[PDB]
Amino acid sequence: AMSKVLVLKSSILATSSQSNQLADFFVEQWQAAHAGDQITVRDLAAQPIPVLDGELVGALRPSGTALTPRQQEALALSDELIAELQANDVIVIAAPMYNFNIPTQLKNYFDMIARAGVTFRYTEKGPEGLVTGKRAIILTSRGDLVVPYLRLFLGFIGITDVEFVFAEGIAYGPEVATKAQADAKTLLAQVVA
Amino acid sequence: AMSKVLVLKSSILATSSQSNQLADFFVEQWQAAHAGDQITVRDLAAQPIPVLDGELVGALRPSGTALTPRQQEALALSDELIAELQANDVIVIAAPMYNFNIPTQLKNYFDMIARAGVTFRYTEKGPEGLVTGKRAIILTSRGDLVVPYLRLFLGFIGITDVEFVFAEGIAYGPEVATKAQADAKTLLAQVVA
Ligand SMILES: Cc1cc2nc3c(=O)[nH]c(=O)nc-3n(C[C@H](O)[C@H](O)[C@H](O)COP(=O)(O)O)c2cc1C
Ligand SMILES: Cc1cc2nc3c(=O)[nH]c(=O)nc-3n(C[C@H](O)[C@H](O)[C@H](O)COP(=O)(O)O)c2cc1C
Ligand SMILES: Cc1cc2nc3c(=O)[nH]c(=O)nc-3n(C[C@H](O)[C@H](O)[C@H](O)COP(=O)(O)O)c2cc1C
Ligand SMILES: Cc1cc2nc3c(=O)[nH]c(=O)nc-3n(C[C@H](O)[C@H](O)[C@H](O)COP(=O)(O)O)c2cc1C
Repeated sequence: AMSKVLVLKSSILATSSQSNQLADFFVEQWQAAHAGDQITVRDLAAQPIPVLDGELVGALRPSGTALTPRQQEALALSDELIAELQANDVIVIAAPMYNFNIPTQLKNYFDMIARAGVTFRYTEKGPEGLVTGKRAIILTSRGDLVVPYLRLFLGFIGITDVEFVFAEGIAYGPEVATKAQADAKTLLAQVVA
Repeated sequence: AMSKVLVLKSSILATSSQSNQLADFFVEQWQAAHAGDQITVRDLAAQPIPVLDGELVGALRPSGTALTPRQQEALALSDELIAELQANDVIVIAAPMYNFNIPTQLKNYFDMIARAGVTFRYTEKGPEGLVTGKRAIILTSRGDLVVPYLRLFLGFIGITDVEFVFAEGIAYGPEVATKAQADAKTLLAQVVA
């Protein structure tokens, strides 16, 4: 019981995903280096988060009105995702670049967790994040506005320890066995240690 | 028949939307200044575009396989949206900032229109955009990584004439009648003329 680690997968390419392969290598390496740690994984493609629309945005703010079933479900989901984030110490986010942005799968997660009065709040001296004491490790790809955006968003909710890892080709495609794993060990050595 | 104008709305706040109010003022002003022009409007919240997932990404690339009904529907939708874009000369995009990104409503549109071999293609000298001869006017808000992202994405598909307008408070909220409209006339004067 040294750290609780939450891994967020967002790729839409399932098991052939480069970033999912990297996330799995990360998990293996973390387990080996930190035997007592509790790792959990949320796959945002396998269990999609709904799109923030007019109906759902109303569910996420204080109202006091009766809510539709889908509103109730979104509010409960948001609460669950936020509790999950707060319960973990290390947040590993697999965020491949899709059309110069993050995957929508991850964006929908962000739109559920960014809630005023819950994960940030306004004070007399500006906004402050309420998700404190976290370490975030971002597994991404490069070719880049996604990186400063991730730093800004995570910072806004209180996460300033944000560490980016760029898959410089590791686990790209067809590869003799053992090779991607070894290359990933080299890549992830810094963040795992 | 001087220009064909396509307006894309993406706000989730419906008629109370600042950016929808601005888009409507834009339409009124454009109509007045360019009586012969054909304007059409696509509201990406009122008619949502599906999320790009594993199933839909497969529908958008050449395969030659049988496709699921939702894949067929996404391919047809993508084709329709792309034909619409190509058929218009002036593309007006209302893109308010939501959690430091564009609305998902607009992002899903982008994920349907960004297709290799259709709206861009690779050549021996790098990628080139295939949506040529367009003028894009972006109606947005400021507090900013959304702006360079929009320029990059639109540029990638071939649109280099990209003009940003920042609603410096215009049509924010409760307002005596006629005022937002007058302020919008001042704001939009440059892009309309
Ligand atoms: C729909 C789609 C869009 C993509 N867009 C970009 C892009 O804009 N820039 C880029 O460098 N790579 C892009 N890629 C490649 C991925 O970012 C690359 O595979 C990444 O390292 C891992 O993606 P994956 O984990 O989903 O396989 C795209 C891939 C897909 C499927
Ligand atoms: C003995 C041997 C067996 C290989 N078997 C495979 C294979 O089964 N499938 C595959 O995709 N690549 C295979 N490769 C290719 C490697 O995965 C890789 O593409 C290449 O050897 C890496 O060379 P590099 O480190 O200089 O980039 C094999 C390579 C060697 C030397
Ligand atoms: C869910 C949501 C998230 C928002 N996030 C931001 C933000 O990150 N930065 C900002 O300046 N304004 C933000 N806004 C305010 C809108 O960008 C502002 O109202 C914009 O000018 C027009 O939005 P609208 O057309 O949807 O009303 C947000 C509004 C909503 C509803
Ligand atoms: C005669 C008069 C009537 C107004 N009626 C309304 C109103 O019905 N509803 C409203 O929200 N604001 C109303 N306002 C306020 C204006 O919309 C606006 O908030 C303010 O007058 C703008 O002042 P400014 O240009 O210095 O910012 C009214 C203002 C005046 C002078």
